[PDB]
Amino acid sequence: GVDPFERNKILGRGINIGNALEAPNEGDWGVVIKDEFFDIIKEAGFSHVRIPIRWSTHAYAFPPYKIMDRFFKRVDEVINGALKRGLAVVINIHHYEELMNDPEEHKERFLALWKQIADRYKDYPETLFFEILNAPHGNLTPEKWNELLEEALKVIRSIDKKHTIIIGTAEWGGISALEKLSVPKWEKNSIVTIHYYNPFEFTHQGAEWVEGSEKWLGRKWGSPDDQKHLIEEFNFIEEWSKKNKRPIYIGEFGAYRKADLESRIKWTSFVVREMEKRRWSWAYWEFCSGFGVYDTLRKTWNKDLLEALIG
Ligand SMILES: OC[C@H]1O[C@@H](O)[C@H](O)[C@@H](O)[C@@H]1O
Repeated sequence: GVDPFERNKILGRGINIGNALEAPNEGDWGVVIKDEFFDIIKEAGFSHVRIPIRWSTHAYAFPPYKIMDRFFKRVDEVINGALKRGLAVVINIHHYEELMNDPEEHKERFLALWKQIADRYKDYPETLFFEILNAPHGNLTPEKWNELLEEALKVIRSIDKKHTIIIGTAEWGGISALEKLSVPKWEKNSIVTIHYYNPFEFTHQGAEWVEGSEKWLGRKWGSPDDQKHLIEEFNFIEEWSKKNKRPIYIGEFGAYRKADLESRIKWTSFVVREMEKRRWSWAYWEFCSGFGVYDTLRKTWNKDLLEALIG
């Protein structure tokens, strides 16, 4: 008997602390989650934090696919750590690449990973949300994603019908596969998340993990017809949601540092406003790393960028 929409506003605006737990090992990618971070975030005025987690490398590959305890223990440190500063939290299964290239083979392990996770946290504050799986793609096609997400729901609810669940989209989590999304009729406490990076060439200009991203380096943002496109996409989102009775959460959105601060502030500000206009919850892609809004070793936010994220 929970209202997801009421839960979506609880979540509100927040941010990702990535390049952390979704890396092969925490640190591998530069960021190690400090307990103090939750202070900055809170005092900073954020309602929640999203913590991407790569469980797939911290769990046995043979039945019953048990999750290794030191890691599990580490996630606990991070959960209550955010809960302290009164921040709400979103955890998920992030970068499970073998599942994206061979779903059927890893489907079993996946369902098992959630059974464990849901149980481990089934009685935690209701301000903790469960994100099924980050940006399904590859061979984990849209129609196949629908089947897998439903079974994760059955795995979760059987353990708990208290926490709101976040369901993404396929084809890398953007709007391309939105239409094709199907959340079971019986699920009544879920939120739909979309990653919005749309001006991809702009947001990912120079992303070393994206092939051919070199041809984007140097792009700028802040033009007319420019926003009309994005606006029609936000409307598409909005129309889907109104016709599907599901709240929206923009789980990720941000511009890579190689873009010029100016067009990064214009895009963020714009998209944030368009997101609040439609009353969407959302989280800026990552706190301090290569997409950062807070420079770790130098203690200082990019206040303008931050000003754009905060109301
Ligand atoms: O690859 C660019 C971005 O794609 C998103 O779908 C992932 O969630 C981010 O972690 C990643 O940085």
